[PDB]
Amino acid sequence: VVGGTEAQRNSWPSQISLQYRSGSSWAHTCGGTLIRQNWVMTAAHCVDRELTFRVVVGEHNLNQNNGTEQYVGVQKIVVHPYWNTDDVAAGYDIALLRLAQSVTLNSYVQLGVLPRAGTILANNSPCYITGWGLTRTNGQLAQTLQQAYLPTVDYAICSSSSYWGSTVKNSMVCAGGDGVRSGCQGDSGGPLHCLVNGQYAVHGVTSFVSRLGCNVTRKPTVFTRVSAYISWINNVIASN
Ligand SMILES: [Ca+2]
Repeated sequence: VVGGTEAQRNSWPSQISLQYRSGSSWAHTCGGTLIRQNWVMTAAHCVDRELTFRVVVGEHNLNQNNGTEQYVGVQKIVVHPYWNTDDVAAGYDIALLRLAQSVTLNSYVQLGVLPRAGTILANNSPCYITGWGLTRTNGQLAQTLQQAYLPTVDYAICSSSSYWGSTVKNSMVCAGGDGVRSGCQGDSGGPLHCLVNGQYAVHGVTSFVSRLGCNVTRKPTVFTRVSAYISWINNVIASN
């Protein structure tokens, strides 16, 4: 997250850290959202490579023991059938991970609230992006969970020539673009928390930013619109 601030520890309890094994150590690569005690929602491009993955819930500081963490392996990876790694702009950047074991829900680990199917947010709706991603374009990961206020930019505006153009589809959500705050590598797969009817619900899965950089004016961070995949998500978890 570029231009963010440290989140209160465990204040976004559904946020998870997706890590892969490199040699004898682990490395954070993406964010994700705990949607069931044994299911995590993340981006399809996060699990494109064939690596050994593990999920960490209740995490805050990636380099030290917070005394609230739970580590669990990934038993099954279900990528959306239409995902095309060579065309992130085509959408479908979403994947569900079945954990090897059910995590224990508590003060630091809770399920993320998903929007009702088809829900579209009005322009400039209040949302927050969270993650351990780069804090600057081509910079380095954050040690502690970061958050940044990132209001939405509706489809009409986001798909206009002044912004992303035809690169963005109606199956995506745009947020930010103020040139100061944005998501960045490492935030991918993470949530976009938006305030709806008094509660924060996960409306987006961090998907991509401009090749020019993370925080670029009029180039909002783009997210997979969760509400477009509710039926798919329910069908996977009910038959797996
Ligand atoms: Ca920690």
